[PDB]
Amino acid sequence: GDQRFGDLVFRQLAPNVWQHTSYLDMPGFGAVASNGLIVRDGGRVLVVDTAWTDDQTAQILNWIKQEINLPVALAVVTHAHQDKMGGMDALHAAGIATYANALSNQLAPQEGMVAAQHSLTFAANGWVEPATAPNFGPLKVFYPGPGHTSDNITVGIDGTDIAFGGCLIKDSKAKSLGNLGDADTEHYAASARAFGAAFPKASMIVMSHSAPDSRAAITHTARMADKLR
Ligand SMILES: C[C@H](CS)C(=O)N1CCC(CC(N)=O)CC1
Ligand SMILES: [Zn+2]
Ligand SMILES: [Zn+2]
Repeated sequence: GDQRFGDLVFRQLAPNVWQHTSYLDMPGFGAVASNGLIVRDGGRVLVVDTAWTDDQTAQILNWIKQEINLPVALAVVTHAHQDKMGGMDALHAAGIATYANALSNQLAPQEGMVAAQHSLTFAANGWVEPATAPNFGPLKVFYPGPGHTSDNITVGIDGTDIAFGGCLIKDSKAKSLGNLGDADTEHYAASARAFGAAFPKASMIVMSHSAPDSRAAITHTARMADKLR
């Protein structure tokens, strides 16, 4: 099921949904996988997260051209770390409109990232303010609260059982919560639980650093995050 395309891996998760995986040899951490999503919505393609680098992100676009052959209407990125935003310049060079949490765009320079072109804002209940996410099709964007980072956002795919937790959620057998340098230790557990409650019917939880898992990923993540309080 894992289609190798250069140094990247693509896996179909549902009829109109694929996971993209790219790797970076991070000193002290090994060759770390990061996952994002590709969604076909009718005659256009929507991307969730870049790869780690511009070159890898350009290869995502190449794979899309070969396997889907429809224009990429937009990309949404889920926080201002390199695994999610490292390839912004490649999207811009391709003419693709980009979106991130306003706070991700604010943080991007100090995090070493290029900001997305458009800023999402969120209602008090966590759902994106719809005027800031126009033409998002089946992508349902939710801010669960600060957790992995202050700016982390999540995305459900309407018409599927899939919800994407990004770097907020770890798999149900993960040994730790990973990179906590920017984490909100007080609020992480509640934010993880809020993601689960926003997508109550999602049975396939996609995450940045592990293969897709069941809903046990959400409760295991929250349990690990309980230990940070
Ligand atoms: C660049 C990313 C931004 S989340 C990062 O800081 N990582 C270090 C921790 C590592 C944990 C793991 N191997 O699952 C994931 C990659
Ligand atoms: Zn991160
Ligand atoms: Zn990450």
